[PDB]
Amino acid sequence: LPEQVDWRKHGAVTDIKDQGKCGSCWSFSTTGALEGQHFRQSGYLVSLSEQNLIDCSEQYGNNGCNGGLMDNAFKYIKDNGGIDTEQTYPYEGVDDKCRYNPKNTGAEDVGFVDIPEGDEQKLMEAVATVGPVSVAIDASHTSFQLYSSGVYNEEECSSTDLDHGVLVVGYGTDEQGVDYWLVKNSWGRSWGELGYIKMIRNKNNRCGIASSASYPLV
Ligand SMILES: CC(C)C[C@H](NC(=O)[C@@H](O)CC(=O)O)C(=O)NCCCCNC(N)=[NH2+]
Repeated sequence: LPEQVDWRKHGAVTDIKDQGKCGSCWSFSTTGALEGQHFRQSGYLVSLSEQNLIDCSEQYGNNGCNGGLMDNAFKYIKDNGGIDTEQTYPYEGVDDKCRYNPKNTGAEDVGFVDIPEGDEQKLMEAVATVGPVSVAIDASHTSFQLYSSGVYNEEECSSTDLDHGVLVVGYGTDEQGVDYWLVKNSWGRSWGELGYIKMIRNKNNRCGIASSASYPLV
C-alpha cells in the first residue's frame, strides 16, 4: 500500500474549479470523483457539468445552491444515463431549468461505494486503489476559511457535523512526520495551496474526512 499518492500526477484530476457564492459544493465533489473514475475506465480525463447536477437532480433530494449530497448525485447520474461535459453545460452558480442533452454526455455511473463511517484505513485503500474519493468535512472554522499552507489540524473540528463536500486526490507525510490527506476544494486557486488543502490524517478522523466518503462505480 503506497506511503504517498497524488492522482494529479497520474492525469485523474481536472483543474481547480470555483463554486463562487452558490452553496453547490456537493456537485463539485460529485464531478471530481466521477472525472477520476471515468478517467480510470476510459483513459480520458473529461471535465463534467456541476450545472447539470444543480439544474436536474432536485427529485434526488438535491437543492442546487441550497446544498445536496454526493451519493444522491451519483444516483441521479445512474438513473439519467449520464452527465454532460463542463464545456457544453458550463457552471453558472445559479438555479436554472434542466438542459441535460444526452448527445453531450461526458461520463456515466452505475452506482457507488460508501466507505465505512470513520475508517481512515479504508479511505486510504480506496484512494490508493480506486482513485479520488468524494468526502464530507467540517469546514466551518475560521482556520479553514483562512487556510494558506501546510497541514490543517483544527482541534475544534466535528467528525459528525459536516457542512462541506470536497475530493481526496491523495495522501502523504509532510517533512515534520505529520500524515495528511491531499484535498481538492472548489473555492478556486487563490484559496489554500493553489486550491488544495492538506488535512491531518490518522488523527481520529479529524474534521470527519472519513465520516461520509464515497466514490462512483462505472
Ligand atoms: C457535506 C456537504 C455535502 C453537505 C451539504 N452542503 C452543501 O451542499 C453546501 O452547503 C456547502 C458548500 O460549501 O457549498 C448539505 O448541507 N446538504 C444537505 C443534506 C441534508 C441532510 N442529509 C444528510 N446530510 N445526510
